[PDB]
Amino acid sequence: FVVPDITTRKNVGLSHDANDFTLPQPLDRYSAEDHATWATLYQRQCKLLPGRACDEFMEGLERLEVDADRVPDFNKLNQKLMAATGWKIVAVPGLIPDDVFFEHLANRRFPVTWWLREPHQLDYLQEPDVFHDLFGHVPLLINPVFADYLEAYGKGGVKAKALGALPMLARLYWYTVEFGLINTPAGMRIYGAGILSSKSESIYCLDSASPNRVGFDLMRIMNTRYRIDTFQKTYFVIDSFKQLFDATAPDFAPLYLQLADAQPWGAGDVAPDDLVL
Ligand SMILES: N[C@@H](Cc1ccccc1)C(=O)O
Ligand SMILES: [Co+2]
Ligand SMILES: [Co+2]
Repeated sequence: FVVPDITTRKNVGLSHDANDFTLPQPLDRYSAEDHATWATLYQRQCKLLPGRACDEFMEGLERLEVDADRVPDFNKLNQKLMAATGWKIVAVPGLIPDDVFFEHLANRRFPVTWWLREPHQLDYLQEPDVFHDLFGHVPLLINPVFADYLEAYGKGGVKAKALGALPMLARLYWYTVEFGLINTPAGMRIYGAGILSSKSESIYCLDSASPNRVGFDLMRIMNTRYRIDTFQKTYFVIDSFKQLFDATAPDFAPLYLQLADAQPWGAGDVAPDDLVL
């Protein structure tokens, strides 16, 4: 049997822009159970993350006044985010067209899936939800270097799309925004949103001998496959957000064409030039 998925169920009776896929955050659809699920997730992650998340992430939660006890009101958070870095968040139904996603980032708008997983799905949801998108991704938007990296990434979508290279950018996003690590004198820390919202990938990614921790290298990353339904086999480690921003400022066009004819690395491979940490 085919049954409707969670995105379809949650969005019953609601609409989205056929173009930019933005809707007003539907506050009246959050049930008491939803605010409780949020509070449970928020509490779980805030217990787990000290000494694991990078300091900028934890300070962003506080500076943005991300609610501990209910799903946040996006308008309220936006007042703080706008004053910090001129960003805002926009509600979307769930996954959106790539060109829309890029155009949002290019214009300093971060798309956030509005709805929340059900309490039976507390431990893990495959689809992004509001907890993953808001709690995992938004705190670092108050950091001006990281926010400029996202805007720059957004602006690159047009060139990538024109050259059939969106998957090569998607790999860079996955291995930075979603699953990145950042080294510090106090030890390795986490900045990827997919780790920061996870029940236990923050533990594996720092504590396990199993994954590879490889120094960031733009061409390697854009030539590396990833999988979405398993802990990462490789994490890429930056030294600073200023590195994402700088390492990723050259013209990507000749890089895409060189990659377009290469065979990519598997998700668990170690490449001959990898600085392995
Ligand atoms: N420098 C990239 C744009 C980009 C910036 C930052 C991250 C990813 C892509 C280009 O030439 O298109
Ligand atoms: Co639709
Ligand atoms: Co994400």
